[PDB]
Amino acid sequence: MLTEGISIQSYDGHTFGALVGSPAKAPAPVIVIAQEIFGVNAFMRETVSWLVDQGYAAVCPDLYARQAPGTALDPQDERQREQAYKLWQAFDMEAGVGDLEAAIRYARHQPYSNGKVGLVGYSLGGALAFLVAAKGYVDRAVGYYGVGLEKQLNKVPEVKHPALFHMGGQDHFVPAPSRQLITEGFGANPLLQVHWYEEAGHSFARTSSSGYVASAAALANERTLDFLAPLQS
Repeated sequence: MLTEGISIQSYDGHTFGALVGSPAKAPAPVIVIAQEIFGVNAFMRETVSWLVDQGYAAVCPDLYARQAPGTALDPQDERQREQAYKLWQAFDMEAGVGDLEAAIRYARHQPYSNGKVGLVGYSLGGALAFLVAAKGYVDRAVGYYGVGLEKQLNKVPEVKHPALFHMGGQDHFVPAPSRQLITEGFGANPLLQVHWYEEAGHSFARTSSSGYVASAAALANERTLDFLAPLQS
């Protein structure tokens, strides 16, 4: 689902939609939410709702719009999961970061904005949150279980604003040696935080996942909220 009429123009002229939630009371900081591999779907709407309840506005851009506008896949449906994986494999990460940059600029100057912008991303969006943190586009970035973070550690010294990452200890994407590389690499830059949740794997913060873990979700989420709170007026 997207908010009808919302259109955001990217660097290269590509335009895309977004799901927007205006804040309960304005002005407010705006959080750009970077999707999982399933487009802008129920978990994205739930996350917009949550952040609005917590005193934010939120913008969730349609990052698959370069491939197919309006993708919103049910992660419990096998055939739709297959299409999600195909879209993820074809996904242009750099163009993703560019679209997020354009969403962040949009978020800065909406009527309801206090001018501060955060980013929270999950899975694919967690990977994108690290790349965005290296570019420095946002005031604060948060990633949940990005894939391949161990391959991006050359970017650690580029990070100039705070970023927070929540990783599942049982995430099959992240074997022990990768966790060690990430831990050591991140430790070099105190603007980065990474927490490991020993009893949780991928997708642990999404209730509809077979990998949902309520205790890990709740602790990660309260950490995210405490980390974003300084953006609030």
